[PDB]
Amino acid sequence: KNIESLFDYSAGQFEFIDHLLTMGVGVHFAALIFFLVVSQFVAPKYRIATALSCIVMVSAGLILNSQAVMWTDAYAYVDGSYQLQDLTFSNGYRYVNWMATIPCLLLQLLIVLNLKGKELFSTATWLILAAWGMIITGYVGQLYEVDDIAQLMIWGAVSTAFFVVMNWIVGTKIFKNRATMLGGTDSTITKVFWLMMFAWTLYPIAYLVPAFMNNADGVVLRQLLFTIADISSKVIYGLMITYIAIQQSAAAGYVPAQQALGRI
Ligand SMILES: *C/C=C(C)/C=C/C=C(C)/C=C/C1=C(C)CCCC1(C)C
Ligand SMILES: CCCCCCCC/C=C\CCCCCCCC(=O)O
Ligand SMILES: [Cl-]
Ligand SMILES: [Cl-]
Repeated sequence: KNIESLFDYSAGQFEFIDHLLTMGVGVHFAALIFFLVVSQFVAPKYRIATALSCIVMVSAGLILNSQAVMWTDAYAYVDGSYQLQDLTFSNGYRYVNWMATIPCLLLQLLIVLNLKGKELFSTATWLILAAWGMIITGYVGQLYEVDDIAQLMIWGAVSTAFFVVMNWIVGTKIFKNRATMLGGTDSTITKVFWLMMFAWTLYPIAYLVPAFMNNADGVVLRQLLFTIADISSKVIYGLMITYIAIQQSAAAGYVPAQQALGRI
């Protein structure tokens, strides 16, 4: 049902996708160790924001690892090209993983925005419901990326509606609570919003690849887009969230945070 299954791949195409996925694994688990060691410099009220980055790193790292092994399982070099064997490859499992990772990315944002109690629970709930609507409708849509391009587009339209509403909630919370943030992170959190807008929008572009580039090179392009997007939306994002957590911790008088920023 996926366009990946339609084509044979040259040695170059096959190996590049393998390297993209493998590199993705290394980047996330490398970042995992960074987030782990810096967590001790975060104040208790923000420390879960940094923990969520660890959780996202392993989750994304495992799905990338799984995709890489699925890639090598499904294809073998036969008569001059990599051809599909018995096992299959699908991006569908990425969608399932987003059901967990996207709420995590949203939650660590709400935390450094200094949301608490009732407002935190209610905002998270609406955000997660919007994200799940986006992901599920998108998942259904990509089931038709070979059989029914029209259906892919309509489901994508519905998914985009959830996407836009989700982004509106995020933007509204960011620009409203910006004033509550310490140590100059009121400026930093604004760049985080724009980072999210840019990075998350790469995913629907990858989703539409079967519509404007239905060939083996399009398959390479989609994996390349995912790689750029994953690194930007999880790793660079996580690094900025953690920076914001540490900076606000120091400004609130957390001594290990103050000492940490003092060494650098
Ligand atoms: C770490 C993974 C992330 C941040 C994934 C984000 C995914 C999206 C923003 C996906 C959005 C989609 C649309 C807006 C339309 C097409 C269907 C989706 C699900 C690909
Ligand atoms: C934050 C950005 C992260 C970027 C991660 C991607 C790094 C490698 C990117 C690709 C370089 C271009 C490789 C050339 C493609 C060759 C085409 C092919 O052989 O299939
Ligand atoms: Cl605290
Ligand atoms: Cl993920």
